[PDB]
Amino acid sequence: TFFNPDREGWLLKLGGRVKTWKRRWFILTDNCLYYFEYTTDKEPRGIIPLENLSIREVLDPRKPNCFELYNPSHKGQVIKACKTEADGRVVEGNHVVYRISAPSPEEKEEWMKSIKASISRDPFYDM
Ligand SMILES: O=P(O)(O)O[C@H]1[C@H](O)[C@@H](OP(=O)(O)O)[C@H](OP(=O)(O)O)[C@@H](OP(=O)(O)O)[C@H]1O
Repeated sequence: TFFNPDREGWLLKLGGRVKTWKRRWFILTDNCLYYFEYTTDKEPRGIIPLENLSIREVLDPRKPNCFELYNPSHKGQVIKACKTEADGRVVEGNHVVYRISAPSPEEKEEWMKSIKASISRDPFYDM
C-alpha cells in the first residue's frame, strides 16, 4: 500500500475531540493520508480517506503553515477516518476537520498541491 507514494513527510496534526498537536510521519497514497507515530513503524496510527474532502488554508494562533481538510458538501459532518488507540482499539475518527501544520511554507504548498491532485485524480471524484 505504501509503495509508490505520492508524498511522504513530517506534519503536525491537531487532535479530534482532544485538541492536542502531534508530530506524525504522513504518507499520501491510494487517495488516503496515512500517518505514523514514528517513520519505521510497521502499523499506521491512522488513515484518512480523501474522497469527498477539500483543502483550505487557515491561520493558527501558534502553528505556522497550516491548512485544513474538511467535507464541503456537509458542514460540521464528521470526516470518515480510522485510527488506533494505545489499548488496542481500532476506532473511527471524531474529526469535523483536520488542521495540519507543515514544516515550512514550501512544504505546505507541496502538500496542498499533492492532496488536491490526488482528490481530483480519483476516477470516482464527485460521484
Ligand atoms: O494524546 P491526546 O492528548 O489524548 O490527544 C489525542 C491525539 O491527538 C490523537 O492523535 P494520534 O492518533 O495521531 O495520536 C487524536 O487522534 P486522531 O488521530 O483521530 O486525531 C486523539 O483524538 P480523539 O480520539 O478524537 O480525541 C486525541 O485525543
